[PDB]
Amino acid sequence: MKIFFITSNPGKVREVANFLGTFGIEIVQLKHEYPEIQAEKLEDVVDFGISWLKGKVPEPFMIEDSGLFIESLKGFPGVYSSYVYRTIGLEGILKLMEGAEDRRAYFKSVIGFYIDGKAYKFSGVTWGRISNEKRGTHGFGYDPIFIPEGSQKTFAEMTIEEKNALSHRGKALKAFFEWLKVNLK
Amino acid sequence: MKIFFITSNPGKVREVANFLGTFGIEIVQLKHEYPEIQAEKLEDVVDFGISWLKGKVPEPFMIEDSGLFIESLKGFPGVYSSYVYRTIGLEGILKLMEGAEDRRAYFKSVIGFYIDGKAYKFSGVTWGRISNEKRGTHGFGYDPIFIPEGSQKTFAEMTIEEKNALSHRGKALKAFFEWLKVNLK
Ligand SMILES: O=P(O)(O)OP(=O)(O)OP(=O)(O)OC[C@H]1O[C@@H](n2cnc3c(O)ncnc32)[C@H](O)[C@@H]1O
Ligand SMILES: O=P(O)(O)OP(=O)(O)OP(=O)(O)OC[C@H]1O[C@@H](n2cnc3c(O)ncnc32)[C@H](O)[C@@H]1O
Ligand code: NA
Ligand code: NA
Ligand code: NA
Ligand code: NA
Ligand code: NA
Ligand code: NA
Repeated sequence: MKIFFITSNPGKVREVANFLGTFGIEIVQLKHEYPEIQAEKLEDVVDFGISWLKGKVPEPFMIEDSGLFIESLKGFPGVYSSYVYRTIGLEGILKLMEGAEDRRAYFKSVIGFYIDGKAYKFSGVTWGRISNEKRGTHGFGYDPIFIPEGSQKTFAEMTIEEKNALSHRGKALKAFFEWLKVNLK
Repeated sequence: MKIFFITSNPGKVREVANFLGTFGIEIVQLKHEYPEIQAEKLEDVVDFGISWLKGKVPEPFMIEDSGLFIESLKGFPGVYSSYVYRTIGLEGILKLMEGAEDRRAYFKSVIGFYIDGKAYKFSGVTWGRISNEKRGTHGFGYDPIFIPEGSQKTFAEMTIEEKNALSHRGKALKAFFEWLKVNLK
């Protein structure tokens, strides 16, 4: 089937297309700006986005909201991961984490899917830790400073395939695909 | 006249009431949660808030959205000043500004007012610099680390009256009051 991915993030598109493409699903990116509310939960941002987008973009469509939540920073940047990335950057995160030994954090991805007048959500979480310095040139955003649990390499040191197998987005996609198999045969 | 101030911030209420009270205006705080969109401009957050609140709260009513925009941090925390304050706090800002000599920044306040089916906005901006350490116990939020231009004391070292005479909120209120004088006699 064909799904329109409403996003401005090219990295997210590659990861989604790579994952679902292997199952014959066609992903077409569509950069259509939509309202993102300030909220504590990525789920709420997605709900609002879908409600606003319905009737304005082709169907079926999907959107995604994700963030990096750092323990020693009380969850920051979280829902505002994008804004923080564009302002203080990875250097800012590292500066804030200077000297800290508890570098635990988690990435969370929430995918929203809309089809036949109904909305559905899928999520995935991957805990890890913030590295001491930037490492790797693959991926995007915070990938250079995030090491998923059970791995020595940062997301930036992995191929798209390796990242999808361990990331928050990969887990959300797995849940999404399992739902498609039993519902949208 | 009586105005309902839709906010959860007690500091903002004291400052607004103190300012407008001197002109016989009654301010009644009403904690009614309303959607705040993610945006680049405080003005957009206010527009959305008013559009959602109309018909849900008594009239006339006002809301306010403000933030601290730090130059060396590319405007951060800005529109997300509240979230940042609750997570990394003043310590986070100081840590990020460690060693920096260009500590310029500005506070901006945008007040939205709704009456007789129409919305109106008023704003004020006050440039200053981030101090090297926390100073003062008056005010709220970032007051302990913000020194308005032309002053040696941080907002936290001033009385409500002294702060209103120099702050972004005080300027927005001045514009708001001047508008009331010529329109809502
Ligand atoms: O909202 P769209 O249009 O989909 O694209 P976006 O870049 O704005 O994506 P979000 O608003 O949902 O949150 C984006 C931030 O989260 C971070 N992020 C999300 N997933 C990531 C991943 O897999 N690897 C590294 N960083 C990621 C990234 O640094 C971004 O600045
Ligand atoms: O939105 P309401 O319900 O009115 O209350 P709020 O606290 O959430 O206010 P905002 O969302 O508009 O942005 C709040 C942040 O901006 C900062 N701030 C705003 N005005 C300030 C002032 O005059 N002095 C110090 N900090 C201020 C403060 O630290 C807050 O965390
Ligand atoms: Na998003
Ligand atoms: Na977002
Ligand atoms: Na976004
Ligand atoms: Na506000
Ligand atoms: Na706000
Ligand atoms: Na707010």
